[PDB]
Amino acid sequence: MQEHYQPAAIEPAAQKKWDDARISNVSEDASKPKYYCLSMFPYPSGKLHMGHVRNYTIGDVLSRFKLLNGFNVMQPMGWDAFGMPAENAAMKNNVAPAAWTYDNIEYMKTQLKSLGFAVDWEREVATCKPEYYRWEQWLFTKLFEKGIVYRKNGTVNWDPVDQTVLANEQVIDGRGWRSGALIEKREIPMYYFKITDYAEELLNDLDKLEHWPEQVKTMQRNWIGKSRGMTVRFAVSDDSKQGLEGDYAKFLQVYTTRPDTLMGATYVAVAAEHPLATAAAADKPELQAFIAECKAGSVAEADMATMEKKGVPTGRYVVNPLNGDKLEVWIANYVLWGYGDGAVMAVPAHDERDFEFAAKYNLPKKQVIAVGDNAFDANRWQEWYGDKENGVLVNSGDLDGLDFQTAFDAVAAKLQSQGAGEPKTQYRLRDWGISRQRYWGCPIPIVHCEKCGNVPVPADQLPVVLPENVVPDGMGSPLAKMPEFYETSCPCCGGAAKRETDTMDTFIESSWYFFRYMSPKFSDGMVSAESAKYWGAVDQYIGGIEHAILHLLYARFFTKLMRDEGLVNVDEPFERLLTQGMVVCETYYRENKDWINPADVELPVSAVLKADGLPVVISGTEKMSKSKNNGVDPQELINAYGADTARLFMMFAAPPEQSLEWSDSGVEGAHRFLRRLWRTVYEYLKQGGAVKAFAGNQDGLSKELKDLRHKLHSTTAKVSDDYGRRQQFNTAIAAVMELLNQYDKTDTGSEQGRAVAQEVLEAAVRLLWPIVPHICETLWSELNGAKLWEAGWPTVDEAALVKSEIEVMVQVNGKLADLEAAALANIIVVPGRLVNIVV
Ligand SMILES: CC(C)C[C@H](N)C(=O)NS(=O)(=O)OC[C@H]1OC[C@@H](CCCn2cc(CNCc3ccccc3)nn2)[C@H](O)[C@@H]1O
Ligand SMILES: [Mg+2]
Ligand SMILES: [Zn+2]
Repeated sequence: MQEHYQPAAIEPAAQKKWDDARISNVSEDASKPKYYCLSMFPYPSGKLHMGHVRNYTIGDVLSRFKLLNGFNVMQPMGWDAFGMPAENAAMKNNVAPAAWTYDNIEYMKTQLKSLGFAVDWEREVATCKPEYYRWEQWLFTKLFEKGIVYRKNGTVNWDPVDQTVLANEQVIDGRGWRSGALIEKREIPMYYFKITDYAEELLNDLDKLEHWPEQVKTMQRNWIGKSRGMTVRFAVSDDSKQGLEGDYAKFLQVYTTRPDTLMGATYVAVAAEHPLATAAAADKPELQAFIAECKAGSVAEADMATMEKKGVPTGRYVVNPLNGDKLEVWIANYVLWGYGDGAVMAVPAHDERDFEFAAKYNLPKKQVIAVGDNAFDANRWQEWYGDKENGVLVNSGDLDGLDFQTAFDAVAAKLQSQGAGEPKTQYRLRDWGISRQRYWGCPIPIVHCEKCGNVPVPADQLPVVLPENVVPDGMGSPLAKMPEFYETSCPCCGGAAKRETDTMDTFIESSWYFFRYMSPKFSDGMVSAESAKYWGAVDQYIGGIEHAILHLLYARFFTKLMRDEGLVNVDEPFERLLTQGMVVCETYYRENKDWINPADVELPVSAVLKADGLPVVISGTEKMSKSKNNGVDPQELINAYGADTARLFMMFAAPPEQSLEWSDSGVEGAHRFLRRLWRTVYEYLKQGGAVKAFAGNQDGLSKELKDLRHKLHSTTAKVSDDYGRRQQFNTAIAAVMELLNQYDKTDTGSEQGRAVAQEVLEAAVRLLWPIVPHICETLWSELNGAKLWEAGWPTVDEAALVKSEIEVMVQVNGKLADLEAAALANIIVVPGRLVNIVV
C-alpha cells in the first residue's frame, strides 16, 4: 500500500474496476428489487460547470447507497441537445450546430467518467438524434389526429431587424434585446398541446406526491390556478348601448371568485379589446390612446403583478342585478382579453388590487364583509379585508349574517332565478404552444397540402430527419430557406406539398426522456412494454429549482398522455423529488468594469491577478455565471485535487437544498480529510496488518472498546438515516469524522482492540463509499479481500447500543461515590450491588 494518498493513481484503476465488473450496467432482472435514481440530464453546452458536479454527485451518493443495500439501481445519463445555444455558437463560429453539439457531448462524457459516477452508459441518449425524436414526432401525429394537438393562429413578438420571434422575457420597453428595434405583434398559425383538458387531473394527482417538497406542489397549483367562482351578467344601461351589437348591447358578463361581495361592487373593468371599450372609445381620443397602449404591451406572468395598474373611465354604465346600483365601466390594463370574459368586477373593500386601484382614482369602497369586531379603515388596507373563512356579510340587505359558502349558494340562487348568472369553474392554465421558429430542433411532422390541408406524416415515413449540414446565418429560420427540405409530396394524394418549417419546443424532449432510458434502443415504440412494466416510474429525481414549474408539469402531462396511449402504467413519473440549491462565488474585476475569473486571481488583505501583481477589486458574491465571470471550472478542480476531493467538498459544504458557496479553504479541508482517511488505514495496517472484524457478544470488552463500538453503530444508524430519510449528506460526513476522532483517542493495541479497529475501518470506508468511492474502494481492498458491493451496507448491531445497567439494592438503617449519589436521589457501600444508608 502506498504511503501517501495519490488521487491520479487510484481513481482510474477504481473506475476500470467498476466498469470491468459492470456494476452500473443493469438490466430488467426480476430477481432483485429495482431502484430508478435519475438526475436532470444536461445541455451539451461545451463543458461541465459546478452546478452539474453538485447535481450528479448528489444523484451518485443516493445511487451508490441503494446499490450497497442490494437494489437493482439504474442511474442513466443523456444529453438535452436541442436548443438555441448550438444555434448561437453556430452563428459565431461558422460551424453546424450538430457538429458543435456532438463535440461537446464526447467531451462532457469524458468529464463525467472522470468523476466516477456509477451510471449506465449503455442507456445513453442524445435528444438530437433521429433515433430519439422520431417517437415524439410519432406521439405528435397520434395526438394530432385525436385533437389533443391542434393548430390555430397565435400572436407572437416579431423583430423586423433580427428576423426572429422573441418571448415577452426578451422584450424591453417594447424592443428587442439584441436588435433594439420596436417589436411587431403578428398572428401566425402555431401548434398547441391542449393541456387544459388535463388541468383537473394534473391538479388533483399532486396530492399523491407525498414525497414532494410542498412548495413545489404549491407552485404547480398556483400555476394551474383552478378557481370555483361565479359568472355574473350586468345589464347595460339604456343610456350606454350606442355602438354595441348582439349580447354586448344586452349585458356585460364578468367572472368573479368572490360573489359573496357582489353587493360591494362599485365599478367594473373591461379589457382593451372588449367591445364596450371599442364602442366607448369611438369618439374619445384619450381612450383610443389607452387601448393602443395596452395592445402594445408585453407583460409576462413572471412580473404581471409588478405592473403598474392603471385605467380610464368610459362613460358607459351597467346595472348590478342584486341591488340596482348603476356602476361605471372602466378600461383597465390588468384585464386580459382571453381570460374569462375579458371583463371583471371590482370590490375595493375586499380585494387588495381593487383597493389600490380605487385609492388611485378616488373610487368608492363599500364594505360588505365583516370579520368580528375589527374596525374598517377605508383609507388603509388590512389583511382581514380579503378573509373568506371567518367573515359574515354586512350592508348586503337580506344576505347579512351568512358566511362565505352559504352566501355563495345564496347569490347563485338569485342569479340563476332571474337568468343573470351561474357558477363556473376556470383555470389560469393556458394551452401549451410548441411551435418554434428556429432550426436546431425537432421538426414538426406535418405536411401542408393545398388539397388535403394540414396532414400528419405517416408512421412509416417517420422520422422527418432534421438536416445537420446547416450553418444558420440569422436572417430567419434556415428551414424556411431550404427548398430541398420543405418541398415534398403530400402523403395523402401524392401532389406537390410543403413541410412544416417550424420545430418543436425543446421542453418536449425533456418531457419523456425518463421513459426512453428504460429501452433506449427499442425501435417499435417510445418505450418497450416489458421495460416500462419493470422499472415503473422514477424513484428519486434530482434537479434544480428553476424547473419546478414548467418542466415538471410538462413531464407529468406527457406521462398521462403516454399512459392513456397504453405505453406506460404509471400516473406520475417522479415519486421523490430533491431540489438542489445554486452554487455562488465571489466576483473580481478591474475597472477602466472588466470582470476576472477567480481561477486566475490570487489573494485576507486584498487580491491580485495571478498572471502578475496588479491588484483586483473584490466585489459581491453571486451565482456562478458568465455575466460577472465568477464561474469556477470544475475541470481545474479535478486536475488539482482529484474527483473524490471535489465530490466530498460539495456534499459537505452545505446541505443539498441550501446554496453552496465556493471556498478555496473548504476544498483544501476536504482534500486534507482524504489524506487523514488514507493515513489512518495505512498506520493501522503498518502496525500488524488486517485482522477479522469484531462480531458477536461484546461482553468481555474493555469499557473503552465498548464505547467505540457504541459510537460506531450509532454512526452507522445516523449515516443510514441521513442517506435514506433526511438526504442531508453534510451531517453524515460529520458523523463519520466524529467516529474517527474517538478512534484516534482509543487504545486499539490489544488483540481485541485490533478487532474493534478493523470493524471501525471496514464500516467507515463503506459509509463514505457513496460520497468518495475511489479512495474507499482502494482502502477497502487493503482491509478486506471480498467485494465491497457484495459486503453490503454496514448493519447496525443494536447490542452495542444497549449500555450496561448499574443495578443494586438500597438499605436504610439495616432493612431494605457514583452509586451513593444515585441511591441518595431515590453509610459505606459494598463494592458491587449493595448500598447501606446509616441514618
Ligand atoms: C430536465 C431538463 C429540463 C434539464 C435541462 N437539460 C437543464 O436544465 N440542463 S442544464 O445543463 O442546465 O443543467 C442540468 C442540471 O444541472 C444542475 C442544475 C443547474 C443549476 C444551476 N444552473 C447552472 C446553469 C447554467 N446552464 C443553463 C444553460 C446552459 C446553456 C444555455 C442556456 C442555459 N443554470 N442553472 C440543473 O437544474 C439541472 O439539475
Ligand atoms: Mg401513494
Ligand atoms: Zn394532398
